[PDB]
Amino acid sequence: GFLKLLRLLLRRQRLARAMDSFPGPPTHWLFGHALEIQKTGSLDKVVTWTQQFPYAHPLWVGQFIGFLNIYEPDYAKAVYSRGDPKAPDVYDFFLQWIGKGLLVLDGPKWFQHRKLLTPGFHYDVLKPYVAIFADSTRIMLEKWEKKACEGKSFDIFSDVGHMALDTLMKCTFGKGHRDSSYYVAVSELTLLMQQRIDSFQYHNDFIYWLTPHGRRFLRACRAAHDHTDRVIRQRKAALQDEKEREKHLDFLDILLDVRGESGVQLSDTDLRAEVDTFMFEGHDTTTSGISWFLYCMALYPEHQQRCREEVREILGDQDSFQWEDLAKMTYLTMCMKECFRLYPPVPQVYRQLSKPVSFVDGRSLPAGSLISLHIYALHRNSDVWPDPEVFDPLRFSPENSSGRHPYAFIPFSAGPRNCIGQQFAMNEMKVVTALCLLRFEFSVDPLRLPIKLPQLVLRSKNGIHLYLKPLG
Ligand code: HEM
Ligand SMILES: CCCCCCCC
Repeated sequence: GFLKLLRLLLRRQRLARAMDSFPGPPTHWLFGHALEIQKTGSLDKVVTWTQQFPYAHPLWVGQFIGFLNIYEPDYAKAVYSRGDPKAPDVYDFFLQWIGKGLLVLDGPKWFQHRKLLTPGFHYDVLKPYVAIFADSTRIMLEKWEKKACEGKSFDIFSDVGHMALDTLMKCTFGKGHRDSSYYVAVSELTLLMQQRIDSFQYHNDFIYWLTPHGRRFLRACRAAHDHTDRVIRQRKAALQDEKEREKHLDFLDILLDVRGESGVQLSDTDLRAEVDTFMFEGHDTTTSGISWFLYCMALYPEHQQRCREEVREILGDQDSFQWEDLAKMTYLTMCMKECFRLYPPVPQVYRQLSKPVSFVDGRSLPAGSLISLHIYALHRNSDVWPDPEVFDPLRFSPENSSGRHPYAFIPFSAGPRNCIGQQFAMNEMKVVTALCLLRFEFSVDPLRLPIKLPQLVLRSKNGIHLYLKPLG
């Protein structure tokens, strides 16, 4: 016991000593910066800090843990190109929920899984998914036409979430109620876990699970685990009749190691972790992305009208979009990237340096130091983006992006730990969002504007309330 107290106090002095090269905002004697972080709009407060301290600034939860918040393309590249492990202080809070899956793994075992699961987001696996996206969206759009003609605005986030979760499971988990029960549990898990990240008194494992906060997290963990245990058994059992006919495997079948070709033999815990992991990752983010996009289309009726007639032309007289049609959606894509710049679905990720790093401006950090990549501020950096807060899709035209720094716009991160599902996501969001524009015209609700709420992914304190006009 005495050993551990000392272990921590030295680590904090170390972390502090390594960022003395980095000025930053004032620290409360107990809370560090937590009182600023916990305020509504703290993302914009970090953006102002960005302009007062260039490249990076220290960031403390509560006097024991301090990160170097980084928000500059060279600083990002210096760190996120290399593959240092995920910050244990943050990602260990995943353990009771998603465990040591791909997101949290740190080393040669991560590369094994990454090598195993990358096939499965290859475009030959994703080509059939286009039909499924279209079907899932048509169900959601059927409900929205009833809501629209009621004349009231309504929150689209939960509806998109239920559609995202359903399409994920039809595409990658074998699916051909209790699902809603899972959806509500993710909400609790991400809410609670985000609050744990921001609340230093909840950091210690032993203490945390004596608190109502931690117990509530554990009840949601069980709720999540029941869901993924059912998904696994349902598939294992469905492969008694249909194994011959499927044999380019989808994600869950790869894990189940049909054909014995994977040759890595996953444990039951490792299998359940990856299912847990990709079940959070493959729906929560695209829910945020799609929802925030449709809001952007409402905020800027010129841009969505352009997107609408673009996809209207691409579709023509087809029944549904084909995988080949997704490339033609060049203007939809640029509006989407500009949405993700301002409304990045994952605002903040973290690493713990395994090796020292030296930055472009001369400063450096030793191994063991904690990094906080602030994608939100990075995407609003005034030294990189003229008129940062302005929404201009033409920033991502072929001309204006030709010589842009590679780590300037990284909503899917970058490097060896980049998003594995990026092309899954991009394909899904383009199909969903294109069919949304062919079917409705979206407009703000001036009384109920969204307020940004970090919740691991980017959510809104009050949903995304929109008015929908049906279309011929
Ligand atoms: C799983 C999964 C990973 C981890 C890959 C690995 O560790 O090999 C992943 C990564 C990311 C990251 C980096 C996370 C970090 O730095 O801690 C970001 C920022 C991000 C963002 C988005 N992702 Fe993702 N992603 C994983 C899974 C998925 C899936 C699953 C099928 C989809 C779909 C997807 C989509 C998106 C997305 C879409 C709007 C954003 C933003 N990710 N991912
Ligand atoms: C610390 C938040 C990590 C969220 C990553 C989600 C990847 C889809």
